[PDB]
Amino acid sequence: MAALIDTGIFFGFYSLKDVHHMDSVAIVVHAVEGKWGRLFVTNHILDETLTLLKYKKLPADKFLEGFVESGVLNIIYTDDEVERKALEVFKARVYEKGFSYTDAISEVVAEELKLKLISYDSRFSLPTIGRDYWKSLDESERKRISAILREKGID
Amino acid sequence: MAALIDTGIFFGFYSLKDVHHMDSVAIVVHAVEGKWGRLFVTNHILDETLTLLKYKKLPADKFLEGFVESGVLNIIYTDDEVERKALEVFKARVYEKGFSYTDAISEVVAEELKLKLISYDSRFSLPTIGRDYWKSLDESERKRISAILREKGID
Repeated sequence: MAALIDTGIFFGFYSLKDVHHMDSVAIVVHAVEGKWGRLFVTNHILDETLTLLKYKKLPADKFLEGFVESGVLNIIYTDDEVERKALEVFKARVYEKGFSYTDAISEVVAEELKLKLISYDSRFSLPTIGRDYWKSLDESERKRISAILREKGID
Repeated sequence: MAALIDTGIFFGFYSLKDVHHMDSVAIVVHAVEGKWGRLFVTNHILDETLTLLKYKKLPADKFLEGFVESGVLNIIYTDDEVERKALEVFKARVYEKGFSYTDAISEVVAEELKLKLISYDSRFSLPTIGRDYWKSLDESERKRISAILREKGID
């Protein structure tokens, strides 16, 4: 039906030496091919991703053109009621390492809109898609995706 | 009338060894005393601040209680029209080091709502308040603020 895609997916896609790089290539190919239906980010994920890609000297410009300007991703602009709940979640987890306000927003939004959460972050309270994605595919599917990667020059 | 307070202000306040620490103490005291009127953050600044304080092992909890739950800060939840403009600003500055999507939002919001921008970030297109704030005060005002700092135990 619909998915919410976490920052780390996009980071893995552009960061060539990242441990999740092939995970991200495969997830991105499947996502744009429609595997999980309509694709969302929150405006918090959007901010985090743009800022991080730019900070890490990665193709923020290509992310913009390819994912955002293309309308490949739909953006959810979170209102005061979503953020009030996210703040409660954030406060509850304030002492837990590595749980951001972005993540708090992601949990509220994915739960309220019944979105599949695509993320490498193993700390979410909702099940996620992403970990060991590349290694879980058919060998034939790997070959197909690898061909797309090097031939069509995605990245 | 009203001010928009940037993340770096809050970071300087809690980071005791930060170069801007006394800058932030002084700005925070003046702000809560009403010098610039009503105080705002965007939900992007809110996210950035909460996440960063927590990441740096600083009192995210005390920030929440003291600034957010207290209603000392008002939060602006940015809509699709503000974000559409921020995206244009971000794209224009994509190759410029250190300009975030949060900053893009801050520029749009402060310009549209005629907010004073309180920030150490010397890269904004709007004038800002913050740089050399501590060194610019009367010696008597420094002493008053220092007394508040060590006596009332703010931080």
